[PDB]
Amino acid sequence: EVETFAFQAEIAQLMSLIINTFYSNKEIFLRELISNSSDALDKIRYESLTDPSKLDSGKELHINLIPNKQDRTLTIVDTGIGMTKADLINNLGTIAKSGTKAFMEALQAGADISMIGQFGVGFYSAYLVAEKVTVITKHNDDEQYAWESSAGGSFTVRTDTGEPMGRGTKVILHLKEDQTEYLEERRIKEIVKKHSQFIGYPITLFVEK
Ligand SMILES: CNc1ncnc2[nH]cnc12
Repeated sequence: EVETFAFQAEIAQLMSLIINTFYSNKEIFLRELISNSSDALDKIRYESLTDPSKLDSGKELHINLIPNKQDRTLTIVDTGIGMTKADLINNLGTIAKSGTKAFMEALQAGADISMIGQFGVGFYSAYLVAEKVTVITKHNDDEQYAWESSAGGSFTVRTDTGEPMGRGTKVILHLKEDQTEYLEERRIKEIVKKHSQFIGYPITLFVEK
């Protein structure tokens, strides 16, 4: 069964902005999503310090980038803490209502879209380059869920029946037709080296057939 939810008004407004503002420096989406994955990895690492059984669902802590030119998707996988159903519904574990307010005021006071991550809502930068985003996640305390939104004011949550993940989060970006440069291995490596050079977890860029 699929449950459909309305976004809180502030988040709908953040998304509509991101989608409809002119802003050429779109590559920052990948920095923000890698940063989110790094934070999720830090969280499960910290919990495992006093309860090593937290890593029974997977001891490897890493980030994988998977381009797929056939489906026009870029997938970011981490083996971090994952999200419960409650986390998903509550704006993917963010304080997005208050963060959106602070971000929109910073914009009028001379901030630009690339500072989105400082306000805790960097996930939504995915919509600079994606027509739809699918999030598959598994937390130790819950089942595997799929979240999906094409913007337009709603999101869906369902129990995921695909391949089990163990623990972590898979963010699947369905790229806009004119944003396929982010499927190119050269372009991805340029962005990672420019913006994510000092992330403290291995980042593997998968190759295509
Ligand atoms: C966006 N919120 C997230 N929460 C937990 N783990 C993640 N991995 C990537 N994004 C997240």
